[PDB]
Amino acid sequence: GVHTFEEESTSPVPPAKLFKATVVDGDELTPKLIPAIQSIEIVEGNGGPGTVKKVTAVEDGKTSYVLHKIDAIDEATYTYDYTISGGTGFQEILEKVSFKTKLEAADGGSKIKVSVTFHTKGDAPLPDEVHQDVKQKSQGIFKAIEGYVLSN
Ligand code: NA
Repeated sequence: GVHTFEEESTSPVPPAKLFKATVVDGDELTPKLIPAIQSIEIVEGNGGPGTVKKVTAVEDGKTSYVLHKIDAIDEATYTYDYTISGGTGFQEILEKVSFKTKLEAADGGSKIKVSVTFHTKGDAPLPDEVHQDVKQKSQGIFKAIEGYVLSN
């Protein structure tokens, strides 16, 4: 099953700066800013398309690993597409979640365009709680980084 949503939002942060913090420096900043996220390490690749990363998260004694694949990256157009999977036992209905992200200049800051694709096991629909939990975590991580840029 394939379930698609789009979100548009703004930032006061200009796109180059927002792209560098979110995507180029995301592996450095995310474990530093999000208590629950222990580490982000390269499993395979050179940081270009096809690169797989392991994100280690701990909450309430419970340690979980989601894998993160780069599908596309282009710094000139602030394009970053990636796929999240793994975390066995964590939210069982998802095979994988594909993000397409793009930033552009608006009024001295950024316009942020996100497209997300939830891939379910075998034609299941997308539960509300799972969509909300994935949206909250990805918005939360991007905003935490966005706030960090504004705080320096
Ligand atoms: Na952390």
